[PDB]
Amino acid sequence: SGVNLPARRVIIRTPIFGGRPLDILTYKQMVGRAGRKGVDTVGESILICKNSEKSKGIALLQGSLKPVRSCLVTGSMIRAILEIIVGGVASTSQDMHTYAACTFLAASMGAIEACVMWLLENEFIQSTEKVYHPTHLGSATLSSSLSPADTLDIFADLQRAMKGFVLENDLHILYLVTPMFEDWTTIDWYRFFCLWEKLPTSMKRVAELVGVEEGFLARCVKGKQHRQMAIHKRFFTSLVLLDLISEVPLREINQKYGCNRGQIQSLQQSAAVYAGMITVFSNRLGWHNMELLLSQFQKRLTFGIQRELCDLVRVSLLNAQRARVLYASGFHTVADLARANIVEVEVILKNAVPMRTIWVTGRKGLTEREAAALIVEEARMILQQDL
Amino acid sequence: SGVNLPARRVIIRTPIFGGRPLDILTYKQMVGRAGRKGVDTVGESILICKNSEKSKGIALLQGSLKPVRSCLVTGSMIRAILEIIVGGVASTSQDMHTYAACTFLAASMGAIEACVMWLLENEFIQSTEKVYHPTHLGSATLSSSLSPADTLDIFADLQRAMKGFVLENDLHILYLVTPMFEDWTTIDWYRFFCLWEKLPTSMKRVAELVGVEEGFLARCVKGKQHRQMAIHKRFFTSLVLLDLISEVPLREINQKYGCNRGQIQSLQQSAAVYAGMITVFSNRLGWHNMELLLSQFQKRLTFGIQRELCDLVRVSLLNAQRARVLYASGFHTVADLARANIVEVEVILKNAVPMRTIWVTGRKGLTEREAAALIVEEARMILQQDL
Repeated sequence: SGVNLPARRVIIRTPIFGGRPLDILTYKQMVGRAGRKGVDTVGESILICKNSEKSKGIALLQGSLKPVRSCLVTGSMIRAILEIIVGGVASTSQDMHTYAACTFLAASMGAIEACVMWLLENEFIQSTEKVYHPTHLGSATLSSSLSPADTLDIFADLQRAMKGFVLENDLHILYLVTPMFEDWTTIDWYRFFCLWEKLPTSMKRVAELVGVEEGFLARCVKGKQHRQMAIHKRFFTSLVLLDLISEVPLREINQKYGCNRGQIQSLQQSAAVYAGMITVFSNRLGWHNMELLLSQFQKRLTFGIQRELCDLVRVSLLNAQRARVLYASGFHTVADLARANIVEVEVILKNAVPMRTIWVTGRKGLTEREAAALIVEEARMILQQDL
Repeated sequence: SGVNLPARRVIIRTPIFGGRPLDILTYKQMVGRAGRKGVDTVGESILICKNSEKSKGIALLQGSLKPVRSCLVTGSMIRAILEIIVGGVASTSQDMHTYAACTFLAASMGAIEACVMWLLENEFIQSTEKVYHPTHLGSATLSSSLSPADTLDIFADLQRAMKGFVLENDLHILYLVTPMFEDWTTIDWYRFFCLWEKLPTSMKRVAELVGVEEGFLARCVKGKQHRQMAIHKRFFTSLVLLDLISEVPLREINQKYGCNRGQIQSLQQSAAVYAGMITVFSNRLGWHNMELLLSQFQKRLTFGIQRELCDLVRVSLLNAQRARVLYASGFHTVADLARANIVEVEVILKNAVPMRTIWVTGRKGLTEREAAALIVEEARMILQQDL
């Protein structure tokens, strides 16, 4: 499903992918990369099958991808009507019924009117004379683009930061921006126990405040609750993220957290969007204090930087280490980095090693002299473009 | 379904009882009281029906009560296997299968073996070599005779008194002994709002500690969550009980709490059993401090007395006022009350008025001279029978 990777021959190991038979939909694009345009006159694919698995394997060759569905109570339809009656375009209920006539479900050829009542129960809409008007919670969910199923929990979770908040460490702030667990990694309970003990006093205060139990944490799982289970994984996700925003080595997290670098950036990129949705959610809800704390946490989670390097990182060519070594060079803001000597940044970038050998996302490799010039050159354009 | 009340003629108002048709089972005993033994030679019943309701009414006359069922995942079967494998009589799983052959379900003519796994998940039983052995939670539930469905919540609720407990007022202790809400009374939200404001500083601290919200209490219900709903009614049940154990007038509770005297004693008798099950539950679980606080709360909820009159009330003829007025007579314990002058208690019992005119449960009416003598006479027998 990624970027086009042309190749003359494509080989598939088994019709069974991860204990399940290969889907036809991904099989069409499985082979579709075979054959380069204007270079290779013949492209081929060799699916590999054994014993009785050949009968299952051949079915994909003569099979066709399944026809599309609409997937539309349904959780994907609650947002559908919340996206239109809160924007103000559709207000009357009868006109809303015509919207359900415009969807994929209607075009393919009851409970739509019974689903707006679900939103009525959860305060998402106020009932008037029927003509519907959005509420404070309803308009905040739409602006932040959260699923209404998740918002009901967040609203009761964010409001539980009113009772008690900690500010010495970023953990409690991070706990409210960790999206979920999904299946980003396989948890290691015994490894979590050793980490649980070594946590300083300040961080352990956070866990007790959000439902995580010191008495039960990597204790009963060894010897052997869905909402309780999704909190402990939420806490582990927040523990990993705190090391990410502390700029600890990514290799060191592997040796300490058990999850490799592949699932780390697939989480810090996913958790950075969450911080960008909680901040907007709190903005429209009139919580000006909470928006202040989470305002800077979208930039920190994306790049794994501290508060100091937030301004340096605005340059697109400084991801996580090209700004730290540059920060130690006496350059603490992007305003004066724009006026840096071109020959000065060459030597400082040469050091800190853990002709097109330096790399920048989007332009493949680059040489050190050009990229260092690009560091200043991008900083020139930022200074006057935003003012 | 109560005590036999003979009468020569029985009249029923409607075949519809409380918006529902009358059940045949209660109808058999509904009329069964007609005709006194040896006095009335003829007993009759006249069901009253109107318009088209006669067709529904006559069906009961020619109808027969439904045949019995077994009502046996099922919540009434989880306790069944827990009642036998924790007592130690049945240990091997194969013998347990013979127990399911001995029940009403088997005699009437699969999931039984799949239900012990449910107990395995919730730590109720430890798995050994299959031979099953009870755990600390499993043996505590059986001794206290609680349903295993309710225990899982109580165990996590009683253990949440570990974090923080209050001792100035009996509210938090009472909150953990209020059984449920069921349908004991119809709640009055506006009346609860006025009561919520006038609550003192000490009692309001309890509500925040158990999940009741000051911000949301008789606030959103007026303008318009099952576990959140079962807590707010639990709190109202605890507020009512605190007045009961404060010996406030029962008439005054009606004017203040909206629930009449009928549903009060039908709750303080039901909540007194709960305090007698939580205390035993905490005893077997090795919580010696919690058993200390709840030890005296079964006697207090039964009789609506304070701590002072606990010893006086041991006499079966002192319910709630015959001990309070007697307490003010300088008699503070049942030991020295047993030695009271017989003529002395006559005058003190005559006063405090809110020949068989004084009433004692179980023996219908009584005269003051005899009952006052019975007050001392019962106190004689207690002193040496328990020593």
